[PDB]
Amino acid sequence: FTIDSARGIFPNTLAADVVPATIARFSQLNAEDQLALIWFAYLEMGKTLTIAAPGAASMQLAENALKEIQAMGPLQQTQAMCDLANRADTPLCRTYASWSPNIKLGFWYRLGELMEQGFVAPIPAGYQLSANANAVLATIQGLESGQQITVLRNAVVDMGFTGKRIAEPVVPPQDTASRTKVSIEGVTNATVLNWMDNLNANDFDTLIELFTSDGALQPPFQRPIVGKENVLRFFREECQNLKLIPERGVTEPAEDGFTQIKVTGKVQTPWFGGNVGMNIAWRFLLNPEGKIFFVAIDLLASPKELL
Ligand SMILES: CC1=C(/C=C/C(C)=C/C=C/C(C)=C/C=C/C=C(C)/C=C/C=C(C)/C=C/C2=C(C)C(=O)CCC2(C)C)C(C)(C)CCC1
Repeated sequence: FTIDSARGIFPNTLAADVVPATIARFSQLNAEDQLALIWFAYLEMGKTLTIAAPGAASMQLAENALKEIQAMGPLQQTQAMCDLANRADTPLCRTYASWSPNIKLGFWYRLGELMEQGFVAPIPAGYQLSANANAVLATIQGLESGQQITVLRNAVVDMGFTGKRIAEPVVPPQDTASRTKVSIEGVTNATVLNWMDNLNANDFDTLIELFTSDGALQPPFQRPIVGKENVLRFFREECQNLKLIPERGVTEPAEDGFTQIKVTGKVQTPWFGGNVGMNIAWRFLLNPEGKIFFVAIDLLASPKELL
């Protein structure tokens, strides 16, 4: 096996590829249409989904950029937002690109509050979406909540212009005594259980020791992240305060004393908590010693993809 060939394990797993499909359609749109479409999606979603407040540390890291935009005239505020959507090369776009996803999301969270209040230039009153934009919004509004929030996150992350990396502080791992242990029907594999339990405890230093030196983690609709340095950085930047709720799985032999394990269940992001349960598969390829050579995390097409 190579990392790129391991991508093919459990090929019956039907991923929600409508998500990258919809992001590709979104990316073609006029910048003003991109901003208006997300405004409309965000307003409707907020009627039933409450977004968690951005962390204090995140907001502090975004404060100077938010103040710069708040100080602009309305025309310049709209232009700054269009620059981000267009991935234009500007100082603000380079600052934005240096940020972790959570800082980018917190930035837009605060601009959305200020736009609702009228302190930052809002989407024009009675703005009508382009033909392509109206259809992209219709697609988004027809998706399950877990797919909707993934489209919005991916759209936000893709903005700005690419390097110095700015991320939230890493909260210390959960005290041992208060930690939960997951149970998975059909899976007792210590590596898989330790994966779930250490991620639920934000214990990234214990988690990274489960990998081979050349091992990779593949997040939903992303290329594999390869090697302990890159995987640990990903954990520390993006993987704080998740709740993994694995349900059931299957354990099979693979080539050369390797083991392949597929688990299905749900994950909660701290942005939505129990309000959005994303249907997830984990696909593990373990070496004979039980180290992770490859683990993929897939957003599933529907609840019918759960085992
Ligand atoms: C832009 C914009 C606006 C504001 C937009 C805002 C404010 C959007 C906010 C969106 C948010 C807050 C979305 C959050 C989504 C989070 C997700 C989808 C998280 C998923 C996590 C997963 C699936 C993790 C799974 C993993 C597992 C289980 C592992 O085992 C290993 C690690 C890992 C792979 C990470 C306004 C309105 C102003 C209009 C103008 C433009």
